Amino acid sequence: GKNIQVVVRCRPFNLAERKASAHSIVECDPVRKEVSVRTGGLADKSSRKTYTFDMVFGASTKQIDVYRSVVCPILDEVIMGYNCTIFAYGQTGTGKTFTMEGERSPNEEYTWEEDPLAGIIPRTLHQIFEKLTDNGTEFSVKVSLLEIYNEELFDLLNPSSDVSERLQMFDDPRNKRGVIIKGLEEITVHNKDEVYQILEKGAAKRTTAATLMNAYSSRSHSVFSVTIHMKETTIDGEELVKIGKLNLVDLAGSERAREAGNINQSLLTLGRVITALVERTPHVPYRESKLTRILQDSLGGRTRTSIIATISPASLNLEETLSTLEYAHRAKNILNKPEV
Amino acid sequence: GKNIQVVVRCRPFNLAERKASAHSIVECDPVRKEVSVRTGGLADKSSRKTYTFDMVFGASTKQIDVYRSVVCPILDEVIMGYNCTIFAYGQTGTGKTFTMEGERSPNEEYTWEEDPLAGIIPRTLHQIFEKLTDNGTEFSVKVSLLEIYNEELFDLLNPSSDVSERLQMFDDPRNKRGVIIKGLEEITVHNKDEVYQILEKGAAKRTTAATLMNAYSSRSHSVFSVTIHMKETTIDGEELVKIGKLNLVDLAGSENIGNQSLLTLGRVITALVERTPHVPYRESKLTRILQDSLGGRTRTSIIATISPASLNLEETLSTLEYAHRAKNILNKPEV
Ligand SMILES: Nc1ncnc2c1ncn2[C@@H]1O[C@H](COP(=O)(O)OP(=O)(O)O)[C@@H](O)[C@H]1O
Ligand SMILES: Nc1ncnc2c1ncn2[C@@H]1O[C@H](COP(=O)(O)OP(=O)(O)O)[C@@H](O)[C@H]1O
Ligand SMILES: [Mg+2]
Ligand SMILES: [Mg+2]
Repeated sequence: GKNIQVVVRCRPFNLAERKASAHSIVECDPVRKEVSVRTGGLADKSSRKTYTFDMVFGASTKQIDVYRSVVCPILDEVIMGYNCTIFAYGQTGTGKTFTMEGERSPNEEYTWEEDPLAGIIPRTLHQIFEKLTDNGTEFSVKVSLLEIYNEELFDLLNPSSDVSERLQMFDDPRNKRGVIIKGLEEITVHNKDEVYQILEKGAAKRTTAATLMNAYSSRSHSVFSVTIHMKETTIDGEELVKIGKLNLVDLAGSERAREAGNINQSLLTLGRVITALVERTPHVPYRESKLTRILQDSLGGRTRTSIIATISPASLNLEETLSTLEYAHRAKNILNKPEV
Repeated sequence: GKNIQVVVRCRPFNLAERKASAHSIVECDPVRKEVSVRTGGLADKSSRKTYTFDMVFGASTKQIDVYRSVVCPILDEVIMGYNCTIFAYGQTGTGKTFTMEGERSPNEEYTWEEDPLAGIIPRTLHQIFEKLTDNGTEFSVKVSLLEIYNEELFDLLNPSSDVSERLQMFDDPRNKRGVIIKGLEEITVHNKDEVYQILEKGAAKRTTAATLMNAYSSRSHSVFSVTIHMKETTIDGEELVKIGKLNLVDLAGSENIGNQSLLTLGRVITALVERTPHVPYRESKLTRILQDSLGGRTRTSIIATISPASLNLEETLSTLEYAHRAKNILNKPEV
C-alpha cells in the first residue's frame, strides 16, 4: 500500500499502425492488474513479459473511468487542504495529452455535463466547483500553466510580455520544500466553464513557442496547477481555513544532442525521486532537476501521487512499450502474482 | 555517381500529423534539387539544414512522374540486356511501398490506362509487354519475390512449402559476381496485368509468415525481380539475343537503424560512388544477392522517402543524412 500509485493505460490502434500491417502484442487484464507483451523475434511466439501495477486500463477504457479510479481519491485529499500531483508518462502518440486534457470532438455547445472525451484537467475543475458549491464552502480558484523546455520555464498564460523571456525560479526564505517562480501568471477561475477558454489561451501560446523556438509539446513538460483557498463554517463547530493544490503533469515524450539529453535526464531524475519516495530512502534527489524542484512542495509533505503510463498495443512500437513498462516498474516495484 | 542516382520523395501530411497541429519543417525545391529542414525556431534558430540530390520530389508529385523520371531510363537499359536495381529507403509510413508497387483504386480500373495509384512494379511490367510486342521481339518474362528478415530468406511465391522454410544461397560457378538461390520460384508471366494476381499471392504468403513466424513486413526487405529473355530479328540487320533483369527493392523501415544490413547497403553505395578499392557486397545477404547488379554496366537508383511534419523530424533528418552519405553532392551557392 502507498500514497504513490502507478497505473497503465493502453490506447487502441491508430491508422499508421494498421497501414504498416502491425499486429497486437499487448494483453491487458484489469482484474489481475497485469499487462503482458509478446516480445518474440523470428519464430518466437512463446515469449511474453508480464508486469503488475496498481491498476491496468485496456484500449476500451473510457475517460470517465480513468477519472473515477485515479483522480477522485486524490481530489478528496486536495479539498482537505493538501498538495498532490498526477503524471502522464509515455511515448509520443500513446495518449498523455488525451488523458490529461482530453478533447471536445466536433458537435457544438456543451450543456453542463462533461464531454465524454474530456480529460483530467477539465473534469477536475468541474468537480471542484460542483463539490464546493454544493456544500456551502467559501472558496476561490486560481490556476497556472508553465512549460519546461530545454530546462527553461515558460509561462503559457501570461497575456502580454509573451515573446520568449524565461521565468526565474529560486528558493524563497521560508520553511524548506518550496520554491518561488516570480512573474508566473495566476488566472482566477470564476465558473466551471471558464476552464476551456483558459486552456485555449494556453494552447495558442504553446503553438507560438513551438513554431518560433521549436519548443514542441512532444519535447516538453507541461505543468498545470490549480490552487484552492477554502474557508468553511458550521454553527457550533468552529471555522476552518484550508488551501489545496493539485499539479497535473503532461511529461515530454519518453522516446538535437543535449535537447534530448536533458529530457532523458529530467525523466530519469523523476524516476529516482519516485522510487525513493516509495522505498522511504531518506533524501530524494529533488534538486537534481528543474521538474522535481518545482514539484518538491508537492511530493514531500505527504500526499497522494500517481503516475499514468500510456502505451501502444502495436508490434511496431515493441521497443518503446517495453521501455515504458520498465520505467514504470522501476518507479514502484510490485511482484507478479501466481497462476499466470 | 553518374550511374548511381539518389533522389528524395517527400509525402503529403497525414491525418495524425494534421490532428496534432504538426509543423511543416521540410521545404523541397525541385528546380535547385535541394531539401531544407528547419531545426531552429525561426526567432533564434541554429539555421536550417540544406541537402542536395539528383532529384527532389515534393508532396504533390504523382506516381507517373516518378516513373517517367526514375524508371524509364533504367528500363531502357534493362531491355538492352543489362541488370539494374531500384531501392525505396525510409521510415515506416513515408511511402516506400506506395512508391514501389502502389495501390489500386477501390473501383473502376479502366482497363487500358494505368491506375493512377499504380507504383513502379505494375507500370514496369505493363511497359515491358507493350514495348516488346510493338517492335515484334520474340520474348518471355518471369518474376520472383522474396523477403529478407533478420538475415533469413523466405520465398513469397512458392505455393507449397511451409512458412518456416528458408532458402539457401550458393556461389554460382559460372560467375563470381552471381549467386544461386536454390529452389527459388520463378513464375512465368503470360500477359500484362497478370502482375496483380502474382502480387496478391505474395502478399498472402507474407501475411502467413508474419502470423506464424513474426516476420513483420515493416521490419523486412522485399526483393521483386523480373527477368526478360529477348531475341530481336531484323532482315538486313543483326539478330540479337538478350537477357535483361530488373530488381525492385522495398527496404525495411529505416527507424530500424538503432540489423546492420541497411548500413552495409549504405557503405556499398558510398563505395561505388566514390570508386573506393573494395565494395563490401559480401557483408550482408541483401548486397550479395544484388551484387550482379550494382556491378558491371548498370544504372542504380535509390528513392528516399520522408515526412514533412515536426512529429517525424528525427527520422527525417536521419534519412536525409543516410541519403547524403550514400552519395554526397555539394550545395550550390546560397545564390
Ligand atoms: N485512450 C485513448 N482513447 C482514444 N484515443 C486515444 C487514446 N490515447 C491516445 N489516443 C489518440 O492518439 C492521438 C495522440 O495522443 P495525444 O495524447 O496527442 O498525444 P501524446 O500521446 O503524445 O500525449 C490522439 O489524437 C487520440 O485520438
Ligand atoms: N507520395 C505519396 N503520395 C500519396 N500517398 C502517400 C505518399 N507517401 C505516403 N503516402 C500514404 O502514406 C502511407 C504510407 O504507407 P506505405 O505506403 O505503406 O509506406 P511505408 O512503406 O514506407 O510503410 C499510405 O497510406 C500512403 O497512401
Ligand atoms: Mg502530448
Ligand atoms: Mg511498406
